Amino acid sequence: SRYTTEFHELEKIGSGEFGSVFKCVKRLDGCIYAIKRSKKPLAGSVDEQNALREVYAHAVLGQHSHVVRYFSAWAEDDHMLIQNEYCNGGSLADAISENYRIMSYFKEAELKDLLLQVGRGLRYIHSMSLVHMDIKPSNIFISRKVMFKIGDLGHVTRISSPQVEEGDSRFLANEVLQENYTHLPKADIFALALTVVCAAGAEPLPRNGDQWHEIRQGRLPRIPQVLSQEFTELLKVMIHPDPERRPSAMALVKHSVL
Ligand SMILES: CC(=O)NCC(=O)N1[C@@H]2CC[C@H]1c1ccc(Nc3ncc(C(F)(F)F)c(NC4CCC4)n3)cc12
Ligand SMILES: [Cl-]
Ligand SMILES: [Cl-]
Repeated sequence: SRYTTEFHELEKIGSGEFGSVFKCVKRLDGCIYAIKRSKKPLAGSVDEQNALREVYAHAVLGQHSHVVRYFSAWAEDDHMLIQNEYCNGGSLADAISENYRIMSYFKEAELKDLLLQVGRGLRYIHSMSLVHMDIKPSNIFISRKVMFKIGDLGHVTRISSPQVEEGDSRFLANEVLQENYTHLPKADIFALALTVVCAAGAEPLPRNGDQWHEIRQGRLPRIPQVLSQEFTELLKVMIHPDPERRPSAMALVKHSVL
């Protein structure tokens, strides 16, 4: 087994529909990697395209400081193993859930830092003619003196001739749900705004119903802590019902707020 031959397993760090992920030491270099163990996707299936989407994306992108690195992938028995960069801070979803536990929270200054860092990852992805299409806190990772990294590229597709697999409906822009795949970079912007809203302590986001449509009409979820009215205004226009009104990642990362 390549897995046990060249890695030593330290700790299971996650499980779910995605399979399970283990923190491991690679014996040769002594470095830490997050290895994902999934059922071998059925050939010709959705899961296979997800996995080849992920391969293509990292091959296009290569290494970037705000993207979780992708090292190798192989099969053993009826499972697929993926070797990724290990981010010692977990996902933003873990950090949020931790904030509820200890009654802490991300201040405006930290929320701005989160927006800028992920914005730069998006800036790079979009500059390479790709879109991520599943931005959300559980796909943002933390290396700790803090680096935010975009992970799980299974939904990445090309701006020209896209193959869209819709992301989590809680973070999905209305126009994508309407099968309008013509301004997809602004779908990432929309989902990043709501990702930051979650980080700010907002209540869990709706999957459907009155509240869902109210957000897609441009109404920002209520945030308990106090933010400058202009930072609030920035998040608002990132969820503007008109995608062309939302700032591009390029515009977002050259935006004035530091
Ligand atoms: C004793 C100990 O070390 N515990 C720490 C722990 O359990 N962790 C730390 C902090 C919360 C949780 C946790 C989850 C994930 C990571 N890191 C990580 N890095 C890369 C990936 C990557 F696979 F995307 F690359 C990844 N995937 C998550 C696991 C569920 C999906 N997680 C780190 C941690
Ligand atoms: Cl098996
Ligand atoms: Cl098994």
